[PDB]
Amino acid sequence: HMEGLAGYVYKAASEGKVLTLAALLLNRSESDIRYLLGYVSQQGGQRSTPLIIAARNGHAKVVRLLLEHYRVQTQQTGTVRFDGYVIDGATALWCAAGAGHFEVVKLLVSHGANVNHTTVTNSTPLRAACFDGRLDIVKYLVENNANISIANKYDNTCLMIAAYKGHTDVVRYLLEQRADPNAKAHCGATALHFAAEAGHIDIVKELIKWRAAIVVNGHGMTPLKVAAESCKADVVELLLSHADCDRRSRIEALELLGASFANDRENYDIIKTYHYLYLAMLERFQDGILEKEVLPPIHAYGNRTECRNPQELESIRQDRDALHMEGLIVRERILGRLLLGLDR
Repeated sequence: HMEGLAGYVYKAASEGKVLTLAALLLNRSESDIRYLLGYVSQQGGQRSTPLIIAARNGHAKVVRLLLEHYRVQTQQTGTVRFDGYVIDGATALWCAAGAGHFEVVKLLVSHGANVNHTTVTNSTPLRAACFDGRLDIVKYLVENNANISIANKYDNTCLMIAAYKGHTDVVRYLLEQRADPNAKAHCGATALHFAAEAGHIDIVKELIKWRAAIVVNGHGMTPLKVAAESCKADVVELLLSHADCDRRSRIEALELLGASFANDRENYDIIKTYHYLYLAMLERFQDGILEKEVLPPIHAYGNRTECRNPQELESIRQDRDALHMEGLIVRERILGRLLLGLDR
């Protein structure tokens, strides 16, 4: 039984016991150190080589040993367990970058591991390290020719996942490295969409600073409408502060923002509801006008209709009932998810 010996070796690698591993592989036949260091054994559903899981668990001494002395190849791919599910066709360098083991990454890059290997989902190592928010790993790979352009299966860039996750420090680094702020996913979303839904106000500032374009979603959502719908009001004020559809869409955002303060118990603030709906209402009546193409009264909302004149809306600064309804009609009139590729 030799596969048993391959199992002892694997247990050593994943546990970091670099001395007990060193004894295992010492005085072996070349056909054997090759079999032993290649045997892809399963720790559950996780198919991995001793190099891979050693790098994944962060045992830099076990990695240095397998590389410096036993000439193991840095192209071995396996399926590794991250955050509960399994990720397929991951190299050792990918697991290290995704787990934040810097020394192991510098070890692997040093020994020539492809910095632009791609997971079955087309996830570069640089991508997995932006999901982590480890800037020093991101910098290191970007410096060692990690291509910032390689997006995943759903065309979701490193700059996107870094912005969706909140890591403002690496969004700046990616932008500084001239990362395209105006890339799109399958759905049409840009990095500004993901930063806006989640409410990352410093990131939204960074994207704008780097000439991020206000683009229409495939679904018809500008980052203003996502910020509005997601009730991230402080983000809307920042996006309203720049060149954006002088009035027509500038009001759409205000009404959807005010409506979205009534369509959830997360915010449910009816003072904020009136505040934005009425400011939107004043904005329509400026010239000699942007009239409301109000829809027929919905059978659900009794017989209520959308206020078309400020006085019609001024009559409901009280009566939080006829605002709740007003909140639901205003949302339904403007609207009637696209968050798929946001994993490692």
